[PDB]
Amino acid sequence: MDIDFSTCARMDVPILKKAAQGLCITSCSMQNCGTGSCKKRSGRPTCVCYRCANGGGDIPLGALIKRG
Repeated sequence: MDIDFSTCARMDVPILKKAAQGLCITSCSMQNCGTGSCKKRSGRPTCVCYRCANGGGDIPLGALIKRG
């Protein structure tokens, strides 16, 4: 899957927020997490996770990497 700049509803097509957010809430479950919310950081579409198991909080797909 790798990382992706576009993973939030605040990217360009907010029409489908459920889809954009899915790349956070669902992406976390794949990393043995609980939930994940995305927010525009300094005008950049950043995806944040929460309720994780390997940290229980802010954990980016990069920190939850298991292939590196």
